[PDB]
Amino acid sequence: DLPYRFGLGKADITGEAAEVGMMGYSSLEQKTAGIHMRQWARAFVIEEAASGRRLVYVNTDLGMIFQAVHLKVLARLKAKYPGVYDENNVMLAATHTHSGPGGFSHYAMYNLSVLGFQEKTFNAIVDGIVRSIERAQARLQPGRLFYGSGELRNASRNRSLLSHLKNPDIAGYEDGIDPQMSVLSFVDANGELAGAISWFPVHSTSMTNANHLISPDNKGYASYHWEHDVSRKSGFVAAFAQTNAGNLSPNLNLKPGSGPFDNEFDNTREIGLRQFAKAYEIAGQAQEEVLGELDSRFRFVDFTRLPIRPEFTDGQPRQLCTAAIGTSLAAGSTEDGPGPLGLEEGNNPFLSALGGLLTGVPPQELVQCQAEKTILADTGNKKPYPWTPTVLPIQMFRIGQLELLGAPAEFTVMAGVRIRRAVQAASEAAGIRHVVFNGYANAYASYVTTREEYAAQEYEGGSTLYGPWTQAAYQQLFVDMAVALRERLPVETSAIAPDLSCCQMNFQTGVVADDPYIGKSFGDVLQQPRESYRIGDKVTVAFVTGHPKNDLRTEKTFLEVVNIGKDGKQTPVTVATDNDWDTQYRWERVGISASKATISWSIPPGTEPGHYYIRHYGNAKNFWTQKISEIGGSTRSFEVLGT
Ligand SMILES: [Mg+2]
Ligand SMILES: [Zn+2]
Repeated sequence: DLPYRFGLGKADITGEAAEVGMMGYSSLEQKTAGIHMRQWARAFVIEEAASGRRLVYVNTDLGMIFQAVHLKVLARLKAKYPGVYDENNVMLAATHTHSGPGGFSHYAMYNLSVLGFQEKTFNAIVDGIVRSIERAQARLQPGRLFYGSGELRNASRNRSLLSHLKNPDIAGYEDGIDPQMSVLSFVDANGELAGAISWFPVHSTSMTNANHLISPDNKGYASYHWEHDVSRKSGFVAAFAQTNAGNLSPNLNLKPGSGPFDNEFDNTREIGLRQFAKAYEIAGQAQEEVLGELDSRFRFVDFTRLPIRPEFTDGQPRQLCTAAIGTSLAAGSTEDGPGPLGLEEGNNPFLSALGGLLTGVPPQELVQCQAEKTILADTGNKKPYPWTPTVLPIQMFRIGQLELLGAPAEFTVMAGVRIRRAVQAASEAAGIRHVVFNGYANAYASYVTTREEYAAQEYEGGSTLYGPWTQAAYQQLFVDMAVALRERLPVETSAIAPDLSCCQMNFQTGVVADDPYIGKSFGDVLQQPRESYRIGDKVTVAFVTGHPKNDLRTEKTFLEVVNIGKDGKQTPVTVATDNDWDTQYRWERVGISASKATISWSIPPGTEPGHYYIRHYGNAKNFWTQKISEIGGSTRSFEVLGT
């Protein structure tokens, strides 16, 4: 028989496509205005031979998975699958894409630029994650797990080199880059690649703060290219996860010119391509088969004044400071949007309802505990609720000789490396040979910098919430969890994660009413395609539509490129959907309450020469009935010429 069983599942988690602040850039003005490609939850269920011990890892095309999401999906999994799933064996991570709708956190600080909690996006996310896990378990099949690694030196650059070089122990990271990519491949009973999870550090910020189209960014393109363009086996699921990318940017030049590009879409595709290429090469090598038990540990840790043993600090006992954000340099900002929550409370009704950024003075105890940080906002002391998390999840999965760490924050290269070495040192005797550090997991508590980097207070340091010893605390938490795994004892009793579902505000307007263009009806074609197009041309079409906020069209689409044959009379077969890289769905307000759906298609090489037409699906809400109806239209047919 085989050592393991695995199940690969995928579900739509795309949020509100129009008029909701995007998550990542903290830009008040960056609201969704369409979709380039959808966001997906990719679940990997791993079962272990004799026992049916189960582990679930889900990587999401999101900026991060906030505590609110974690708490909700687990509550559903625990209630619906009692005894099989709980916080011990469910890990949720994010690719950290900055092109998705926000508002799915329960902490004000992360909802600031979005003007609050966006329930519709939040629920689409928890439901999609749960759905991906149900689909993955439903596809449990026997197989083998392989682990391998390689180096990728051309897909990232350190955005805070000055701080990075402050670390004495950077042997192997002299240029600021963590070139290591790890790949856990899943091979079915026929020795065929069923899926894979690739781990490699680099912000998914190829799409800038000027973009308004939803997008999985570079990691999402890598996933897509493998699933849609490369793999011929279906049910194929490829996830591209993060490790320690706190100070790693994909824009190789310094903002929106990665390698030599000048273009964010080209940059997104190329960076995704390079990550895909490396992962594909590594997976093909099937370097080291994974074998051994499956195990896990989870613990909610209250960070408030958490005791840090002298061996992780400078030789003296320390206690974590309550959360605070300090100022730092940019100029505009940098790795893309506006910065250190300098969202000006003027156009922010949500910010003023909270009481402004600053309120009174941070206690003198907080000021010195925070050391070199010059506090801009004391988020930990905010009332009635702190704007940042205080109880955080620490989780480790043992998968054979592999240990997967789920860390609730963005860790700089060295912040993660140190934790990795420390955990690897503690797990050696247990048979662990590879420690995979997965940041952006289970919750989001900003940045983690090493004591040294923190002292320089560059962007990541300013956002290292709990003080100079935040990195040390995390290293102490993961080491203690690792020793527990090694000794087979429970980890300490979990603290309680605050449930904030009760007090969420929202100042972002929903859909009031939709109206067709004057004299038109929803679904009407405002712009018909040209008579014919050649391969490589971009077909642009437009429709009278309704606000996409009315319906996410989860597991569905706002458009379809349909092929009706060489003579135009064959059974219509759809060749492109709103998820595809080749298509784009854009929404724009026209008049007072009307709106336009602009759909574009870049005919890709390999397109069957023939007749095609574009179909649009939308939803419109009526003011009088408050009813949301389905709407749509289809353009006339155009011809695709062999080229
Ligand atoms: Mg698309
Ligand atoms: Zn980041």
